[PDB]
Amino acid sequence: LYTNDIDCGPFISDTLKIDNTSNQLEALVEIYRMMRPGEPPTKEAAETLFGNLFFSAERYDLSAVGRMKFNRRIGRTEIEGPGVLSKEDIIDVLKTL
Repeated sequence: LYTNDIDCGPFISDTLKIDNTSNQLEALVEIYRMMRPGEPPTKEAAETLFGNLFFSAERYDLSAVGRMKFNRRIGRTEIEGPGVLSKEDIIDVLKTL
């Protein structure tokens, strides 16, 4: 366990100590339950909903301005980029936070 206390306070570690969500399927079902409540979740339905909300060129888009600003604010030499949120883009956002 490599960390620090005064700075680098592992808030992310504390967050990882909750929600009892081990399988990626567990995360997907929790997401489909929170976002689309009432209907009991199905693996295919939850996966499709998550993908559509996350990285679909339709139903989600950052303009060139949006992608450039995300790259600049998070820090990145690249100016242009894809219109959808990258898989590691969220990781960079948490890192910045």
